[PDB]
Amino acid sequence: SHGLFKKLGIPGPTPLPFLGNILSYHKGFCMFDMECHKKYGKVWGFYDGQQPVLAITDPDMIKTVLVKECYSVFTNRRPFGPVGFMKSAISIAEDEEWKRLRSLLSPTFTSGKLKEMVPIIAQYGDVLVRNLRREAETGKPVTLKDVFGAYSMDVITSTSFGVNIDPQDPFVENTKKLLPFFLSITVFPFLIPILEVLNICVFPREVTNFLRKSVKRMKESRHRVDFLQLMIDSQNSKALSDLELVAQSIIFIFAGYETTSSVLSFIMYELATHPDVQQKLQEEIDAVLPNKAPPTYDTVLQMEYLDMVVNETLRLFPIAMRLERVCKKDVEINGMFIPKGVVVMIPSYALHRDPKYWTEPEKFLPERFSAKNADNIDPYIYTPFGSGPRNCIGMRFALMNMKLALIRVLQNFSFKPCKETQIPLKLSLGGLLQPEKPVVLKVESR
Amino acid sequence: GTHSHGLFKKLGIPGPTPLPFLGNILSYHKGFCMFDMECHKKYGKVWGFYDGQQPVLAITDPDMIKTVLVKECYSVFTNRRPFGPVGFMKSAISIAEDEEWKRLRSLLSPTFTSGKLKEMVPIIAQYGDVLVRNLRREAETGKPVTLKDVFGAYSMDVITSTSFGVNIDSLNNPQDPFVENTKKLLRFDFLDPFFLSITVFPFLIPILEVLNICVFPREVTNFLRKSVKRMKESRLHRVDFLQLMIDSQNSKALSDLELVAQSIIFIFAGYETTSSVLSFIMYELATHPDVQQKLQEEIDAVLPNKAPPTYDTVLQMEYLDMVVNETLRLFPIAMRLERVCKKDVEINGMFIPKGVVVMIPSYALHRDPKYWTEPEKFLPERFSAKNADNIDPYIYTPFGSGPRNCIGMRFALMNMKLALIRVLQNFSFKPCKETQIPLKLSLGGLLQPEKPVVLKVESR
Ligand code: HEM
Ligand code: HEM
Ligand SMILES: O=C(N[C@H](CS[C@H](Cc1ccccc1)C(=O)NCCCc1cccnc1)Cc1ccccc1)c1cccnc1
Ligand SMILES: O=C(N[C@H](CS[C@H](Cc1ccccc1)C(=O)NCCCc1cccnc1)Cc1ccccc1)c1cccnc1
Repeated sequence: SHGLFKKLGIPGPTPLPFLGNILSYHKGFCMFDMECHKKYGKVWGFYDGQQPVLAITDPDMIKTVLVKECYSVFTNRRPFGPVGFMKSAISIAEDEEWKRLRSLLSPTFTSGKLKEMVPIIAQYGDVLVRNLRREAETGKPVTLKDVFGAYSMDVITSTSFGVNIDPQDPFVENTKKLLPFFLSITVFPFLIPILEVLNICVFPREVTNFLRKSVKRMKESRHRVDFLQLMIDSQNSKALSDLELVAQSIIFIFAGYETTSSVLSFIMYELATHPDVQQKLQEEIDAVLPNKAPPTYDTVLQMEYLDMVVNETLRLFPIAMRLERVCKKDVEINGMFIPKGVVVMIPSYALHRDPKYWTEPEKFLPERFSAKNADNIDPYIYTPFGSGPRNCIGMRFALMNMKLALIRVLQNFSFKPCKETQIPLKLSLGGLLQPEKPVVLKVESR
Repeated sequence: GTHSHGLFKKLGIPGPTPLPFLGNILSYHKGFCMFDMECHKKYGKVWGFYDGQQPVLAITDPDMIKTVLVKECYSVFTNRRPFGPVGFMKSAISIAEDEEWKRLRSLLSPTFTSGKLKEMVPIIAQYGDVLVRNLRREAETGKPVTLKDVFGAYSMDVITSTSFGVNIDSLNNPQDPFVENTKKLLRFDFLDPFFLSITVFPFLIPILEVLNICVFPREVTNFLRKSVKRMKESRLHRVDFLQLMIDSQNSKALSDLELVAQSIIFIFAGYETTSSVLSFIMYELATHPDVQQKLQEEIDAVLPNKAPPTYDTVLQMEYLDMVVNETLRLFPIAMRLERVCKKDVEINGMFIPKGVVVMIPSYALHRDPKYWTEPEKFLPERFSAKNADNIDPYIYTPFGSGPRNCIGMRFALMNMKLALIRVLQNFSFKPCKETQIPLKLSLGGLLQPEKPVVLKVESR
């Protein structure tokens, strides 16, 4: 089965029997996608076990997969198992169960629902400053992902459920240990039904239990029309069950906690290593919001440099790393035959650092996204939230929540490196995009 | 154990209680046919069972059958039950799915047009003479005759010459390798725990596929795989089954491995199906001497002085069409028709979930007492033009129905009728006591007799 790309005439690294090219993952997905981008060119292919993966870098071809032929050919991502009751999650669902869930959860982040969350988020922005003030008045490096993670958890648990959870919170402790042996499912695709029909999962049964019974506890009502109320009103009318309702809550809680804090930690590292960017960003926040005025919905979208700082960080650190779609039937997009079953992959990390696009890609330059220069970026090359009908459904919520946190913090504190601050920042050579050592920074009050 | 074993309980559809893991496969000890017969009597028009964990919905309503086979073929009921491990034979037209089958069906449909079929009558007429002489040596002696052997040799010669233009069996050669390999090409026996465990535990399929394990034996596939490669003799044609695939190959297209996959399907179907039905027909003609005489009287009336059969005289013989149809009613060699419900639908007021296998019990419907008077009896008068109006084409489906019916139906009807004519022109058939009367069907997988059909041959 390892002679597919040889048949189609698509280049790529030579696969080993059974393993394929997974031995090249010792450096991580990022370095493997970048080495293959320079060694082979615009299009290459490799094998995750027996699964052929076609990597495309042409923006016209990326648009065809993500946007044009989404509902027809490239609808679902790579099959992930063994899951179990998590097969009904919107990020894992396929075809019609996804389309019905995509439509059900889309009204969660409209321009009106997002504008309702500003006063709710404004409460936790003050606790974020007070907790940073205690570690700033006393000389002590601050683990940013811990203090940012506690803020991100309270935001998503209130904007989606209205419940207040307020250092050893069992939600943060259980949500974080969804973080080895996946080397086997990449090589054993036939062992998925062995664990599926037998009811075996990858997620530990306790991180699911704590959340499965917490949603059944927050569901006690007795609102505000939030992420939980949208799923209850349709439940009281195919339809959603008490198990699928829990499956969506785990996705929103994990995405609101882990993705928000990790990007915020990456932003503060770039601001500390570039004091000229942090100082210039602080001057814009003070101008739009004088006297430390509370940030509102409209004042956030007004700040251009704040949007340029977030965009450049998401360019350097795209937490998704890759974009993937499963070719459901034989197609010939942009004059290139793609058989059914091939996983079409877009190397987002490798494309965000392509020298043939970004001048000095390893450099942190927020001026790439200025309105003078944001005309020279391709929306299918810079894809930190994906694209098409199956992009990030919470892109607008994530961008607003992180900017509200960056405003409230940069109004009161400046961030400097420490002795133990890992400069330059080393990315985790493992699976997900994270720093090797935790991000520690000195917090000086203003 | 269960997982799905509550589906038909949820839908209110009756059926036998399934055992954990096994489902209802324990009830297959009597075969497909006797199990479908008892279920149709016990549970009525619609019932469901479980081939392991696979829910199977059996339908008997002609309108609902028409919706599955004809109306909703391209949109819902396109593919058959997934059969594995097949390996490279996945590209076979009878096994292909979705667009691949759609491209193959259109590619192979011009094989059996009325023009192409009429061109085959002179070719078949040659082997009809060898069939008589081979039957004559055994006729001059009171020695019994195993009809599956002599009809299988005739069928193998017709399928190799009309599809590839190659003569392999030169008057026999009774040790011909094409017949020896096609014989053991596939043997679905419930006894063999292989096909048993495949149904009970289907997650073993991707294991055997990557293990290069195939339900078709290696030595049999190799013999046919290299024979087709040998069967390519161009430059040297005549536009047959092989030429239609060669011409489209020299223009996606069909690879030298898919071209072999279709040949194996046509070779087996032309050898096994034609010879089996011919043996079933001759058994009924011997056990009913009144039908055999009336058939011989019509053949002599249309073809006097043993005139050679032509494409038009075959379609003229009405009683010959009645005998072939009544035998196909009693012995539908497929037994069942199956389609996989690719998405949730509600046909004729009945919800069918995605993944359920909708099955049409052709054997049970052909013997349904609420349609056929004396269904177990061999009465060709059911198909007379006086009575053929009272026959629902969705109850009597020996070749299936819809876009994915038997693509070689008209070829099989012509090839068998061309054989019955030339045989009955020169011989009459009688039982032998060693002939199993009544004919017991094989309680195993496929529709076959227990003891082979043997008959006495008398010349005229
Ligand atoms: C900086 C923050 C975030 C980034 C960079 C990010 C990025 C992404 C990307 C690249 C995808 C896949 C897009 C594609 O395949 O085309 C995705 C999917 C998704 N994201 Fe996010 N995300 C972020 C935060 C969030 C948050 C806060 C939520 C809250 C609910 C969320 C919910 C989802 C969901 C549900 C999906 C799957 C949607 C679907 O498959 O239909 N994400 N995200
Ligand atoms: C008395 C002889 C035969 C009978 C009763 C018979 C019966 C059937 C039946 C019931 C089906 C399934 C129809 C359905 O599922 O709706 C079928 C399919 C098929 N038959 Fe036959 N058959 C016979 C001979 C032949 C011959 C001689 C060929 C030569 C090529 C052939 C080739 C096929 C093929 C290729 C299919 C699959 C059709 C598809 O998937 O499109 N059969 N047959
Ligand atoms: O990485 C694979 N699949 C991916 C994993 S699904 C994954 C399952 C899961 C993991 C951890 C905690 C809770 C649930 C999942 O729901 N995450 C989306 C939820 C959070 C998020 C993150 C980033 C952006 N927005 C949202 C599919 C995917 C969907 C959307 C964005 C990124 C990735 C993979 C790799 C090799 C072989 N097979 C599968
Ligand atoms: O019987 C199963 N599948 C069958 C598909 S495979 C089966 C595999 C095979 C066997 C022998 C030689 C070569 C290939 C196959 O190609 N035969 C059809 C080819 C010859 C034929 C027979 C009768 C009428 N015309 C044509 C269903 C079927 C389709 C079309 C016609 C007849 C039957 C089955 C049973 C249990 C579980 N799963 C599947």
